Amino acid sequence: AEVYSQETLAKQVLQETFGYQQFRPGQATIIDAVLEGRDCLVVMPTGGGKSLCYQIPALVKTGLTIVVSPLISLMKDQVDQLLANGVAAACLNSTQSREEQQAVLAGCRTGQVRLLYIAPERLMMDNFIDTLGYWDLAMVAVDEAHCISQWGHDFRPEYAALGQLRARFPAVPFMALTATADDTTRRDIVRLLGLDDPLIEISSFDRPNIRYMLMEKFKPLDQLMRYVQEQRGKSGIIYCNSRAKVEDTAARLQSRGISAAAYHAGLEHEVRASVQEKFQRDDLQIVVATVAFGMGINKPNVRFVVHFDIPRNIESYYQETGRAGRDGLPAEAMLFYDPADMAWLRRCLEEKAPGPLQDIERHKLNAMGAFAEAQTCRRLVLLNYFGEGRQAPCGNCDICLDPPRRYDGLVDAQKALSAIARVEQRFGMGYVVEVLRGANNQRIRELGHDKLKVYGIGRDQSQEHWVSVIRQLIHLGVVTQNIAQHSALQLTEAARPFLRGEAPLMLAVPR
DNA sequence: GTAGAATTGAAATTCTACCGGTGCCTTAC
Ligand SMILES: [Zn+2]
Repeated sequence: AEVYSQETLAKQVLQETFGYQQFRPGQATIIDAVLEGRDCLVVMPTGGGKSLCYQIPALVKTGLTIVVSPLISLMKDQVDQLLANGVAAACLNSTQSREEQQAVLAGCRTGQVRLLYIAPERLMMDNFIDTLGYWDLAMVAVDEAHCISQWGHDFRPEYAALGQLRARFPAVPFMALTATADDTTRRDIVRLLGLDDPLIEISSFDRPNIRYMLMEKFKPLDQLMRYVQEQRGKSGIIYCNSRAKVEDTAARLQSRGISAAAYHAGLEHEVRASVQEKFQRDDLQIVVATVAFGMGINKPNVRFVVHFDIPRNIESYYQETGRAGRDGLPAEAMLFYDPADMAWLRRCLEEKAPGPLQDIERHKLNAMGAFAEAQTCRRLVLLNYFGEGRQAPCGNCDICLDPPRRYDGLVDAQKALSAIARVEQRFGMGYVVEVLRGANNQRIRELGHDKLKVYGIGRDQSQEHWVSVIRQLIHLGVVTQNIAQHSALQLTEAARPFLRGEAPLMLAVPR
């Protein structure tokens, strides 16, 4: 009785303001829970109107809905769309004049405004919280709610402070929405936001039109160039883990004539805006970017997402690869993997404060590395990482399309390990390989490694082959590459039996 | 002192840099 009357009102809003006909599966349930006064956590990795989960009940309820958003540009996109549908929406941010802000605040006070978009830093100021007490507050919705967990612990602490708001207003329902959240992030959102036994609704993470590919990184730039050229004019994004790398890569692509521009947070806001706008207008083919190029990109025809450096966790990977193929047509995610890049990230993590937070981050990084090293379907790894049970392989990932192939690697291991032995475990990868292929430069003849027996024993095979062999022995735990001594290749206890070679060994051909 | 890109006349030689990254808010004691 009381719950269907609510849903009836919601349906009319769905029709009258948004112009849709029927609720899809799951929508009515979330919307009803919110109308019934319950807290909600909505995880909709799919698409494409999860904003409706709060906008519709904000238009049925009497009072103001506050929507917390991480980005001025998001605030503006959503307020503008609501204004186009005739809804009294507004926002507050620092690019407004004071008199503009005052008029928004008076609108909230009078009930003219129905939805107010606002950043947590403004919202969580003590005095602002006090002014809210006097408004008629119907709901609080936190968009891109993964930011609570991903930013609230360090980069933007007011994201973690929103629970204080929750306790100040126990009678107003709170809703958190996100597209990417593993179990850890979900629990972190519930905790930090103080959600009270929330309805949790999680839809599928499957993107069947995205093909997940990985390529072992040997000649980064040449492989990237060859890959970009094979896209033959297609629109795409190339992610790197540093501003510098983004500038270089951008430049070096422009050199070869490719429509590419750099995008990162050290560029001026009018440049970033132009790059994004161009990319959207299809006036730019490729954006080369840090994580700054991200939220609030509604470009439906991104055909490839390249990770030139492996991301810091699977959620970032999922979210970034997921910008491809939003129109439903074949798109490709392509990861260029160097294990050394993992070691770099591991190093960055275990420099900061020990404890539970770092163990979570280390776990999530480690999971990213396991996805990269998997010899099973990539999609099975992703989907199961997110708690979506599946066992059948996808047929549309690099492991499924080109299965791993193993060979007797015993002899190769001997050569590589023996070569590392002879140089007394004081030299890096590049050097040890030079030795292996019998290629003579000054340092070989100078140090006298051209007379050694192992010198040139692997000249019959490429430097790519030996990098893969050695990368594999590091992964197996036979060889270390401790940054401690400038990434010198050292042998471990497990080296011995292979070096004498009665312990058998399969290796994999490189990807 | 490694590593990858670029430079040299394909393997050797310099030549670079050796590694984070995300955004709100700025209303003076
Ligand atoms: Zn697969």
